[PDB]
Amino acid sequence: PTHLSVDTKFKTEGLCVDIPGIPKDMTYRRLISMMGFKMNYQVNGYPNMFITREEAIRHVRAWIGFDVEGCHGTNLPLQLGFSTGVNLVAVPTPLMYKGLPWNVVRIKIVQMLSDTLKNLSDRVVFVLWAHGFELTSMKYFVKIGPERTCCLCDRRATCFSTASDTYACWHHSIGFDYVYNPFMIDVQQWGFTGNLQSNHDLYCQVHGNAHVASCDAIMTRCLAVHECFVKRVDWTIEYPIIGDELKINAACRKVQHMVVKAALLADKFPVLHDIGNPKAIKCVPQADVEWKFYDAQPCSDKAYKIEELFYSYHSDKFTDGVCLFWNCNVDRYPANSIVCRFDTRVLSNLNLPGCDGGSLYVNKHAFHTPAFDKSAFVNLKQLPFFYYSDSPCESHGIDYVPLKSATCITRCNLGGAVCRHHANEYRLYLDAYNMMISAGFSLWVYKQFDTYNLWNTFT
Ligand SMILES: CNC(=O)c1cccc(C(=O)O)n1
Ligand SMILES: [Zn+2]
Ligand SMILES: [Zn+2]
Ligand SMILES: [Zn+2]
Repeated sequence: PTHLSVDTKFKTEGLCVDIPGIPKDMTYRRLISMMGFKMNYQVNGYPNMFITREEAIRHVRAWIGFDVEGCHGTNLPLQLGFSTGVNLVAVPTPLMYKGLPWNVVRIKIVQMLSDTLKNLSDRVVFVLWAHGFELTSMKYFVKIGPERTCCLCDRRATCFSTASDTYACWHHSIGFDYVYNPFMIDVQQWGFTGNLQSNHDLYCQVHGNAHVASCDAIMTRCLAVHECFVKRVDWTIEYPIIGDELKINAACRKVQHMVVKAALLADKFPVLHDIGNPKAIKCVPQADVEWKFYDAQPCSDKAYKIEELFYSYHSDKFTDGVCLFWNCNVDRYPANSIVCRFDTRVLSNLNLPGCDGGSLYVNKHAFHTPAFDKSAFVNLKQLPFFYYSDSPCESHGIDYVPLKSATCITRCNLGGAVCRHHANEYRLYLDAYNMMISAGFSLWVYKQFDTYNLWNTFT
């Protein structure tokens, strides 16, 4: 049990308005055949065009919602809609394109998928709410066969060209006309009552229904993300490294240690309340403070209510000292807080569109994150950049230009001239900090936080 058996039954009720007379008894084997594809009893890495929910979850970066609406069946034009927001009109002869024949439509499909997916995944997973026309339109832009590699590199092939008779991955497919060996999943097989809109609108108010194919494609992928990452959470699935994952994770650990250490030095809190990941470790192990932990897993649906986290009877006095919320998404932070909160609006290869304003942040594990909300930070202010260090000024062991900065809080800068070691550490810290901010993380702190209070820690 690794792939979806072609002999698995497929419920055809959702298909019978577009395909009247469709047999109630149907397998994937007969469905693929009805779509105009032949699998030839082939043991060459592609056992089924359709995949299991578990396989779809492992390949969430490949998800592309896809819907087809009858504009007017080989006689009428079709509107092809994708969760990228694109609508193409194919004639049989929110971006909306005029009607064109399939030979040109297929070139646009290959360009769109390659640009969307080259940095996300080695494949495409079409996420459907299958009614019939989308399945029968696939033969006009999809080719299947044995698993192949790119003609220009070692990656698996995702495109085919009829002009050159060659195969390419998403990076090398310019000029290619067929999508090759795509995967697909029909959400309608998961057991739902009622249509797409009624199921999507139960959990999301951010996507409307203009009645165009791309709106349905967006809602379909949204419902699939809600089912697989919001109401169901699996932090055991590992995802490949596709970008700056390791650097971002190291940067987050560096910034956390820096900020918490400086807040403890500047305001001398007797107690710190660490609210979040039940597996968290003291980020400033040498600090004098009474460190108290409170367990809260990442919220994937709505942000936690501070009344539930803190009230219903612990130190009990969360008002004493400082609260540390490092990626613990709450509705309204207390005024005595140090906060790291992921901004779901950020554009990156790690952050995928999510459900109800939220986003799916995929970095080693998949984390659906509730929508970023500026009102959560009304009791706090943005944490300004600063570098602090009490380590001795000594080079040990990279070219140099003297550093001049009001934000390098060191003994050497206090004395009037930043030493080489602290200039190197400052530049490294600034790089880690900028990496973390650009990845989507935002930092917030209690209003009394003032770096001017750090200078007297050098006496
Ligand atoms: C096996 N390859 C992958 O899982 C993958 C994922 C994202 C990007 C790329 C690439 O750009 O090659 N590859
Ligand atoms: Zn390639
Ligand atoms: Zn939605
Ligand atoms: Zn120094």
